[PDB]
Amino acid sequence: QVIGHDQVRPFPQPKPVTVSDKAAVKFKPQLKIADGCHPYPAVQKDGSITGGLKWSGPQDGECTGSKLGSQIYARSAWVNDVWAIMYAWYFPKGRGFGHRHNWEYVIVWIDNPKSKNSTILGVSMSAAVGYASQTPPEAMYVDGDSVKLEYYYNHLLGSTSLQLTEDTGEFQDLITWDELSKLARYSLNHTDWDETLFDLAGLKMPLKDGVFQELLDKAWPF
Ligand SMILES: [Mg+2]
Repeated sequence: QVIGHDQVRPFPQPKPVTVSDKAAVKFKPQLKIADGCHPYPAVQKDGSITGGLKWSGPQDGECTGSKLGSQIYARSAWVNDVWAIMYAWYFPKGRGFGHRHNWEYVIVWIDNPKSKNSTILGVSMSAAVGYASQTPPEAMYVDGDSVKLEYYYNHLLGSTSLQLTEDTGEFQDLITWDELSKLARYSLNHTDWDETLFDLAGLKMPLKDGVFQELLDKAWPF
């Protein structure tokens, strides 16, 4: 069930059909890698999951990107009359000393996914302190409908985190929660990504059942 990180095959990004999928594609964020790994696929169609990378401090030529591509994930829901799109990225390891595996996320809060004029009302993310929310995001941080984020090491908090940025970032093929295979969805609901005995690394998969809704309520920026 566990396969090499550099061998996990991403899902292709389908042409979106459902209202939920169309909105998730429309508002796909972009990601600039300032520090650490590029994002990787965590799971493939048959449910096999990535083995990630052991933490081994500074290393040249590890996790710069899979030969098979990359991935970004999204799950969406109505929260207090606002449509929340939570995007998540997986990385094979993460600093802050560090750990195998990593997850980061950005929530794009929009008014109405069904509207041709759907609009970003807010953004929240896995920031170094709190969720670094903006309601709405400043224009300098948004490229069209795409929020610009940076994956970085915050050296004051000692955390691997996301922040908004003016700089252009990279896009990844999007697979939405509803369009995952049953097997892949099971693996993401059920895998423990934290190797510590007492779960101290904060490595819950942010889109999974019983984390997803709770995170949306915690991050609520309005
Ligand atoms: Mg982090």
